[PDB]
Amino acid sequence: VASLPGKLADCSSKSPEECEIFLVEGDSAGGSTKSGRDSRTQAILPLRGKILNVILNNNEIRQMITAFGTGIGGDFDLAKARYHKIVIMTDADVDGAHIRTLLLTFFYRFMRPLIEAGYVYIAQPPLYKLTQGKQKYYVYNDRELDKLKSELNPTSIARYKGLGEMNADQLWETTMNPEHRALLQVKLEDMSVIVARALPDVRDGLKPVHRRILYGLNEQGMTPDKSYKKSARIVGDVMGKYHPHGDSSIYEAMVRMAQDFSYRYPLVDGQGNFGSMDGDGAAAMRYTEARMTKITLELLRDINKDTIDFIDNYDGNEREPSVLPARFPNLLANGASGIAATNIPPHNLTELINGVLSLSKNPDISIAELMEDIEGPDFPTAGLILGKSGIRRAYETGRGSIQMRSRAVIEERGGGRQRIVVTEIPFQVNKARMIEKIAELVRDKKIDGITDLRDETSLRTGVRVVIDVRKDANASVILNNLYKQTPLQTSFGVNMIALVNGRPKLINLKEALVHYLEHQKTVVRRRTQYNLRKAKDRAHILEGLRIALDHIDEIISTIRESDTDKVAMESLQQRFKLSEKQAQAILDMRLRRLTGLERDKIEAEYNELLNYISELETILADEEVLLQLVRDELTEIRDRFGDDRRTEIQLG
Amino acid sequence: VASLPGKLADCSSKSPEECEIFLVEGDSAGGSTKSGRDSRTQAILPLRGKILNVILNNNEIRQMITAFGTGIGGDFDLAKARYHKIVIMTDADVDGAHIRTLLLTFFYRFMRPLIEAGYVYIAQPPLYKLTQGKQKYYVYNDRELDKLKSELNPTSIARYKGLGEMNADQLWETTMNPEHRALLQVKLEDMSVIVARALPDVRDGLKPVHRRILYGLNEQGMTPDKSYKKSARIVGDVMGKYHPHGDSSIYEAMVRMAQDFSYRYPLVDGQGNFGSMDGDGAAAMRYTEARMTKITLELLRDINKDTIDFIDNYDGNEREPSVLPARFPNLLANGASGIAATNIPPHNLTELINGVLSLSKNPDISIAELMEDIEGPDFPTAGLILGKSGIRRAYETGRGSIQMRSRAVIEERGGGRQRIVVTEIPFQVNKARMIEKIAELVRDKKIDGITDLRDETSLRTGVRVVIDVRKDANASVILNNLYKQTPLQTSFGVNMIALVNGRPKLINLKEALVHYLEHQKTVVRRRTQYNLRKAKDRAHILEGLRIALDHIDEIISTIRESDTDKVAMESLQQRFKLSEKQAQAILDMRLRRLTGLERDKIEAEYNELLNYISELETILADEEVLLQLVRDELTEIRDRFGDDRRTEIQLG
Repeated sequence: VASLPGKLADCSSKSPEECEIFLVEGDSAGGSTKSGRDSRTQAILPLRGKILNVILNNNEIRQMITAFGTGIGGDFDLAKARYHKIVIMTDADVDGAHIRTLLLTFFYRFMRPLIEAGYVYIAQPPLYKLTQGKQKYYVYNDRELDKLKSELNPTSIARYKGLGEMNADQLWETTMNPEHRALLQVKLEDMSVIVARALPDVRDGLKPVHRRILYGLNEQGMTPDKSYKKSARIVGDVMGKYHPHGDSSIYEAMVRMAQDFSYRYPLVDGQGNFGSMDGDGAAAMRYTEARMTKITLELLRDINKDTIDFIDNYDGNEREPSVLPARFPNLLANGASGIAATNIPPHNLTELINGVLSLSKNPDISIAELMEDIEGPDFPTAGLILGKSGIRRAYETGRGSIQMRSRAVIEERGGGRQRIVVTEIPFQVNKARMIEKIAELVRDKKIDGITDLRDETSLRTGVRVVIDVRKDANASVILNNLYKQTPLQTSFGVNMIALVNGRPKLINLKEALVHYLEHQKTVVRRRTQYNLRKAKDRAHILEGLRIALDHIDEIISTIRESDTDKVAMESLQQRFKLSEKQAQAILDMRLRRLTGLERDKIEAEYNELLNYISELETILADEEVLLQLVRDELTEIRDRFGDDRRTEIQLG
Repeated sequence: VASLPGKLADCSSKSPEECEIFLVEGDSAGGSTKSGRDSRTQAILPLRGKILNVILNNNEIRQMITAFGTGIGGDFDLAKARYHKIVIMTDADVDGAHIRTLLLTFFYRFMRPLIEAGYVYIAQPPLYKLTQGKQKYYVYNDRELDKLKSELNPTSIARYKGLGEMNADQLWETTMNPEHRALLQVKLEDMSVIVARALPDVRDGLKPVHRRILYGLNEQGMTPDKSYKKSARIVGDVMGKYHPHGDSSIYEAMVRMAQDFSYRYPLVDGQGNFGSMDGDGAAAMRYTEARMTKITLELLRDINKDTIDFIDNYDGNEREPSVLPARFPNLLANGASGIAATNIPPHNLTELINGVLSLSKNPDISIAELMEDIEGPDFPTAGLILGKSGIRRAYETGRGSIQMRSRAVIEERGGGRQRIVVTEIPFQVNKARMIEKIAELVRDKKIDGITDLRDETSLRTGVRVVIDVRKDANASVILNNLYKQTPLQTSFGVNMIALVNGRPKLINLKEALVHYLEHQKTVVRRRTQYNLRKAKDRAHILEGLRIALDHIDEIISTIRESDTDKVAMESLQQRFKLSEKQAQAILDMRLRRLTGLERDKIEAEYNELLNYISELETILADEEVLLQLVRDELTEIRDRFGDDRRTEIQLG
């Protein structure tokens, strides 16, 4: 029969009219769909999702076809075989509508009249569960959520994202039960978190995996001045608190911020094997060790002085930075790439910072004068850029291809023979892979005069790729031909996209720098506001302890007579006119605070503290004094972390 | 030439005598070996390890051969081609000597005289790094460690386990540098953590992944009475603190303690999709939720009252239980299996506990009377066991195969036709996989009379596998034949191995129960000792506050005059004859403790506390009273968690 024994979940009823078949993603909801359903009349085909990747008749699709009845133009019949309803059931997120599109598109091609008869439904899982206690809620779209929330008689906001979040009987009751359910008929043919979780933030130049990694290292106090911890310690922390995906994705990101050759200003300081340019992998996370770099402390300075807004983590049990204070221009400094739609090259910290300071002095500076500071990108991997034309367009429109060329010299080697010697290569270029191509060319006859080819590259000798040229051969020519047909020259395709005000923008150089400096103003100002506010609160406490201490006799006295902590309280406010807070601070004071030299510690603290409040108001009172702060602090970062440029930009 | 461009790391020197080649595992140490080495004379072949799994000429081996020179009997020459030394370099652990064996064994087969000439060396990485500060240590075997430690003039114990733990220049200096290095020549042909990390502990019946999972849930306060948390939260915690391996291994274990059908007494209470009997997987860990079960609290009760020894986690930054107090017989209750060498079936909590209590009353009870309580295994999945012969041997020797048979009935279905109806199946049996086999038999002609076959199994209807038999056919026969040739009957192979006193033992029933009850005695006694010791300490403090409070006037007085916290201290011990601890408790007392009704809270606390100390000594004073405790507490667990037996053991 049409049964697929062991891949289909068969139903007892035999007339199609009655029967329905759910196409659900295996790992997603398979088991749970199979238990919750009504096996009198409901069938389940849990589809392998990884075989349904990017012919179209694959072992899985073959099952869909043999399960229904029908076929194509060869045996078409809708009046053939079972399931008068086919219900597509997939997750809300990226990999779950990816399948929904693929299942629809297919149907449209081979099973045209399944839609014409309208046997195909999409399922409608709940969308929100709202909480207080014994009063949780199932809602199915946003407009229903305004409705039921604005209603709640005595007065937790959780978005359903995957079907596996749901128990069976809940899947039954909400999504499949002919009674409560509510599906959807299909009629027409075949974006957010994909982007959110992909582009950097213009402000601290990080993507979510990175921010959370760096945040976690901070939250764990893995500072540069304390010993290494095994990477598994960072990865697990991040995985469980902020990034609920494979460790593999997290570790990879962390590894990469730790590579001298990937990052112009490495964010993680790792010990052990972190892979290579040839693309060797890092060793097991339980083996390599890692901590913050000194420079990263700068990415995180002041994060606790209320300078960035924190947001809920993915389950609402933690809090994470929507951004980092990032007190050096990280987006531009270490750049951003990845796999897919942004591409921004690295740059000199010195250059950048000056480039910032020169804006902070004149708001309407054009890329022109900005470029007098920022000559161009500067790669960790060094090497040569070809002109200022690629750079200029990329700084002006935010798009331009830069030509990177390796560093190569021609050396003699006696007996009239010659040698090509590659000291450094272009950024992101897999060296191994290039070596294998140069060699391939030799094999085929596509290039002529290579007698040998060695990758001597080692720590103590840096990059050394060595090409031996025969006697009967010019090397200077062979060299240009290598550029022409090997990664030895590679273009960098500039595409300065990034998150501005939440949404993705394509920024130019200047715009990138402007958005950064405004975030430093924001950050130093918010800091100042926090320090002030934290200082006043403490001084209001000190006001209170002084009063308390000067009159301890009396203080103890009223307390001793007072029956409960509560009457004590009000009895302190009436008698010493202390505020609620001072009264409580007093009550919570410990007898050890009564010793001789402590009273003075207190006066001396209040006295300096009053001055602190002073100079803080002095900053907030005047915006120029506050901007000088931003310049000063940035100048210092520059002096302590600025380095020589590594990449030569030549001209003609 | 013999160069492998892009897979070999070529060396500049050309005479073999000089040259050496390191065979190192890619992901393990590849990148780091390649940087640290001396590329004048050292070559690196980083081998793919997953292709070197369990022909023997594979793409990787082909490289080894083409890299050296030589071959087999076809072109043999040791005087051919480069590398007069081949250095095998692999990890210390399981997957790293696995490769070392495979590389040796191979050599022995195809490259016999490589060893005869002794070109093959094994490398000797350091083994320990000892710490204090600027004084860390590289040692190469245990005997050197006694030597250098027992020596240290002013007076951290870390075992090196993977090469990726090491930086390049360290790998260079310690392991590869002709100078310091020190290798090994090979001459002869081709166990601990594999076991440690595999068998349960007889005591709480857990393996390491499980204990750490359960421990973590406790350390995170994920109790039954607080809401679910996404599994990613447990997995990440465990991964980073205690189990530095893939999340995948951890999640799988956690998922399994949450399945009604896998665990007779589920340890995790999950919400969402946790897979099925047909072997559907759980949904993404960021989607499913989980917490402790009520029963698991029992596995963890008293863990903080110093009842088990804690040990360092894998990096020495955390502490974990070497065992759990486990106040119900978990090993035997939920059993232990896995993939590879132990196999113990589940059992009735009621039975077990009685079975324990009956021992706790007579030490020399034989399996005989023990079995009057514990009739046999009891599977979550229910069904039928075939006799007491399988059970008896397994309880006596610790080995015996038990015959599990599904629950099947034959029902009429009118018009003279019949039906086989499978309500429950044998334990661990993949239902889907069985369905696919029963069907396969029908396809081939190997079995006769099946007209249909359905897996109606659903939540609301439990297991329902339905086999339709034709008119011209006997079903009672067809049924026996199904047992004969399908998982419908499956044997359970009993093999009661477990960790006793650290090392693995094969225990029998009685021995298993004895070791448990002794651990409960240990656990209730240690608890009692902790309560006592914690009670005395607090009473010694209360002794002090009373003195302090009765004379507050004087107390405040001496404190007020005393110049520093230190003189305050000694001035309190001289004047009120308080002990160091009482003096400090006093100094740390807060003024709010001086109110009216607080003095009495203190007297009343001391007074009940004195009684507590009383009854605690009363327990430790007499071992029978302490054993009754163990019986009482176990009786209660039994009453609140005991359930009806699910699996029928028939006889003849």
